[PDB]
Amino acid sequence: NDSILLGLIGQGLDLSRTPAMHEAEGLAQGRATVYRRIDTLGSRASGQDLKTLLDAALYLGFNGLNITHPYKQAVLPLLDEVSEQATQLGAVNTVVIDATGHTTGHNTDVSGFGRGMEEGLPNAKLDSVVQVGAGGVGNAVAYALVTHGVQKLQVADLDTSRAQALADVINNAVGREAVVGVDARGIEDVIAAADGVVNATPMGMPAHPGTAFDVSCLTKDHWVGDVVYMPIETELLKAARALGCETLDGTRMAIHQAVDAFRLFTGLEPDVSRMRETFLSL
Amino acid sequence: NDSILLGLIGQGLDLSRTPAMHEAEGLAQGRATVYRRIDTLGSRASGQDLKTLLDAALYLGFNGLNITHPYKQAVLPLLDEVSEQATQLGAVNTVVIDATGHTTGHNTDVSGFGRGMEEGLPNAKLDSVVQVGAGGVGNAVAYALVTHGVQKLQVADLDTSRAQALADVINNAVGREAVVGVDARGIEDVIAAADGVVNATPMGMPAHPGTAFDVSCLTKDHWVGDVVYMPIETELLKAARALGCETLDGTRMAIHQAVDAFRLFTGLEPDVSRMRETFLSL
Ligand SMILES: NC(=O)c1ccc[n+]([C@@H]2O[C@H](COP(=O)([O-])OP(=O)(O)OC[C@H]3O[C@@H](n4cnc5c(N)ncnc54)[C@H](O)[C@@H]3O)[C@@H](O)[C@H]2O)c1
Ligand SMILES: NC(=O)c1ccc[n+]([C@@H]2O[C@H](COP(=O)([O-])OP(=O)(O)OC[C@H]3O[C@@H](n4cnc5c(N)ncnc54)[C@H](O)[C@@H]3O)[C@@H](O)[C@H]2O)c1
Ligand SMILES: O=C(O)[C@]1(O)C[C@@H](O)[C@@H](O)[C@H](O)C1
Ligand SMILES: O=C(O)[C@]1(O)C[C@@H](O)[C@@H](O)[C@H](O)C1
Repeated sequence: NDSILLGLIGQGLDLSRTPAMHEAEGLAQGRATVYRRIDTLGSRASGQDLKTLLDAALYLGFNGLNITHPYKQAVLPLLDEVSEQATQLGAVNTVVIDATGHTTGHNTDVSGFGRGMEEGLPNAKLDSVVQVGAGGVGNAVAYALVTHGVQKLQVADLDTSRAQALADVINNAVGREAVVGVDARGIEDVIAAADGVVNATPMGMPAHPGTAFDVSCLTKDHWVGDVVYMPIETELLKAARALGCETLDGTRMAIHQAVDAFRLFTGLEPDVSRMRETFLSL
Repeated sequence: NDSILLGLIGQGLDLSRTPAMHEAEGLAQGRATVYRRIDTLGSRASGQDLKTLLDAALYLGFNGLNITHPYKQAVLPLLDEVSEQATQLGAVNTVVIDATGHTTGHNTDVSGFGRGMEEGLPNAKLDSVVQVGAGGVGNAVAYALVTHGVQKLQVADLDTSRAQALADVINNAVGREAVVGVDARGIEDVIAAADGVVNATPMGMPAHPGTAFDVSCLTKDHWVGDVVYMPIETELLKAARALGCETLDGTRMAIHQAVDAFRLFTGLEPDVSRMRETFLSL
């Protein structure tokens, strides 16, 4: 029943649901678990370099870390080993620390989004998909999409260069032209012709109300996904559901990234329903 | 029910019972608790400076640390505040870390030994006591003795200068000549005339079998204490008990230092019997 020590290195972490998910699941499996925010905007860790914080976790007996913005790319060269997916994406969100201090990076944003597709869109047609948004989250989402059956992914971002950089990284990772950058302007016509669309922008959040594109381009035959998890039913997903579309809400990725990280950190098989219930309770 | 994160910085920590005591008591009070060894002889922390390790604990959300050999003196100048007792002794074994990272040093070896006297020797005559051993543990024990009613303490060590240094520190701390260094050679005659004697040497441990002085100097009217806690009944305490002496075993200090540290770390009132039972179970 050895206790488990985890943390999350990033900025602006107060509202994260990840600590609670891991603390509750460890306890449910008979292992007292501490999961600390390590917030470089906060009083404890501000001003410290990522390496200092990583090294600190090694010295003081952490079993694992998650890594979030702005450190998911910066962390790679600091680690002893990086999984093939995280290496090719160039982004790590999960660091397993061995008993004796060795670090291995993984990306459970990718695996978590993919699991969400399996769990919540098992029958979705995947030939042609549009993703709007090529930021940090979007990079993992795109990789997940094209490794879980999407034949052609068109990625749009207001910053065309972000979309093109994403496409290059993912296509190299998978070894085919799976992703094409397309203009954000006129994206509705591209979506109208596709099988599905995923929002990977902040649109739909309380501080970013609305949608990333005009929802009148949707049809009843589309499926629609959203990375936003608060609210769970974004304006986009409401519009999709009104037409009878299958929808994939952002909680699936948010929960499954933690399920998969917990498994990697501990070697235990997480109970998905318990972790989901923790997430929804917050 | 916020989780609690603690650790112990020192060398050669595998057999410490302190982590288990704190982990169990936190859990018993409804707070998942991790207490990590931070062992500078081990794979995680070896080669690191004390300041690096202290700073690490601040950054990564520790609520407290214990400090053991060889760092109890070295830690003082690294802390924001130090209690008056720990300051005057020049040794800290407990560091409370505030929510926002401020450190306060305390010495619960002193308070713990004193509590052990109250708990286990409530009726002991304290006019004249001999202590054999003026190492690290001995410094706290001597301070506890003379602040919990001992009028004259004679301290002997094979290294006379250690005993004399101890006497100077304690006498300055209390503001009277409470302690006198005396020769180890011939200590039996000094003990014979005293009310009680405390072993603060390694003698009695499995790897240091025997006693620090010839037990034929004891009488039925003496009380006898020992800092050794494994075995609980040292050869010294066996000899004392055979005469009908009251005895103070080393587990009292070992438990109470943790009781008092837990209170300081958490603001919760520890259950002494639960912590004692954890200690004895290991
Ligand atoms: N479900 C989860 O597990 C999870 C985890 C973290 C974040 N998120 C969500 O993901 C969202 C995106 O996070 P991020 O870190 O990638 O943000 P980001 O700001 O780094 O990237 C968002 C991208 O969207 C683009 N964009 C904004 N409006 C657009 C529009 N109308 N058309 C095309 N592109 C547009 C921006 O140019 C930017 O590159 C967050 O706001 C958050 O709501 C979800
Ligand atoms: N009960 C507790 O909470 C607790 C905690 C830690 C250690 N301990 C015990 O305390 C013991 C002492 O620890 P320490 O760190 O002070 O050790 P230390 O080696 O630093 O000090 C022991 C001192 O005893 C002296 N000594 C040895 N034999 C002697 C003798 N025959 N006569 C006079 N002096 C003699 C040595 O010269 C030395 O200065 C440990 O061996 C351990 O068993 C108890
Ligand atoms: O829940 C969060 O705050 C996270 O930062 C979200 C996402 O970035 C994950 O990859 C991290 O493991 C946890
Ligand atoms: O139990 C231990 O290992 C300790 O190191 C014993 C003693 O040195 C105490 O002061 C520490 O708090 C804990």
